[PDB]
Amino acid sequence: TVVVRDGDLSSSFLAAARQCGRVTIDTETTGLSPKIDGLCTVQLHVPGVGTEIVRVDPTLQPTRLLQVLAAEEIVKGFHHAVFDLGFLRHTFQSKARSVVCSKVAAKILWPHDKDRQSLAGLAHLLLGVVLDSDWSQPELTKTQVHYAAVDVEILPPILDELDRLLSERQLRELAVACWHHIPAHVELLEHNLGDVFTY
Amino acid sequence: TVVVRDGDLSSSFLAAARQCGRVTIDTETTGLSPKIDGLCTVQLHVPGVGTEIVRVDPTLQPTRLLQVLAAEEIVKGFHHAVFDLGFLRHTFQSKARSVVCSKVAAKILWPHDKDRQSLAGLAHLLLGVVLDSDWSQPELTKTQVHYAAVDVEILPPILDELDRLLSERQLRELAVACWHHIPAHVELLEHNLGDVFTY
Repeated sequence: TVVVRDGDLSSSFLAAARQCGRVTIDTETTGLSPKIDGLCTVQLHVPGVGTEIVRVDPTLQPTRLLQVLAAEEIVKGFHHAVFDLGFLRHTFQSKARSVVCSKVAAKILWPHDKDRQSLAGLAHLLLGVVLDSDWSQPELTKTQVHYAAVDVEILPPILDELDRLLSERQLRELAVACWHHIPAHVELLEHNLGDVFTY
Repeated sequence: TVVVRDGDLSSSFLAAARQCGRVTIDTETTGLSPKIDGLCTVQLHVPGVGTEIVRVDPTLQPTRLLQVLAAEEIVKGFHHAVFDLGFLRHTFQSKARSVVCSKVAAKILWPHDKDRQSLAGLAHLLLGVVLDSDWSQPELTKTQVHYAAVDVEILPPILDELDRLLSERQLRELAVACWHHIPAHVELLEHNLGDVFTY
């Protein structure tokens, strides 16, 4: 159900992503600064199919992964899209389209509850699920591999639930607009442009 | 060339805006807080035609003005769109489409020069033009009327010039994306939702 891939998403998962129309994605990194630290792996999950851990190769562009990220017809769900896309933007010059983010959604629904805005907070509140280091190792251990996959496999039902809550509060159109802005926000951070919406 | 209108944009200026496809807009207010202070007037300029000062009437929705603001086919140019649209959003529940802003553009081009991001800074730098109180008075004076119109009439060439500069630096697509976000940002401020793009 989980396969570690070197350099790129597999052709089989590219086709599966295209058939699904929806995937979930996150990353493992050497630190918390998208423009400085290293991108080690990208996790991609296709609901009903499984998960790939893509090990980044500095000498190889992950062509099929970048196609998925750029595809308007495939929705990419994240639990911290600005963070992950910042790494993908800085590392591969990747400009994504059709991204959604559970953190953005949770910030619209519960702006004052930081703990609810994390994926562990959301999985606990909504699903009753309690979510439990050297990602550049020559070999990923079974413990590393199982952990690396947990977040992308729990994200689809969380996103489905947040969509319903947003819709019931008449805030889904605002979330859709905010999700649409994420790639431009990532671009603003890449260029050190700051908050262009103040006065 | 300038006409003070009570309650709403005139039918003649609605037609002229539709023919032009582009207008410039700003406001006069009782203070600097869009969700607290009063919206006194809305200025609208149609290039080549003239300017209307719309005096806001609390008992009258400015129907034609709101149609212009909502029209996808009419670009509305501002020199501080988030500020002005915040007033229009709070006062009339107006949700604009196809807005552009010289301040957003200047913040992308010159992020570190606050003086260049104001309309007076832009008019001076680009055009060599040097831009020179009770907006709720029973009557607007000729001095008030001429001042209220200056900013919207100088904005069209400034926006044209900023577009060229953005395009030459390959930053126009980013500005277009940021301008597209302005109404959603205004919505976020209306709901006290803050920065939904942090982590």
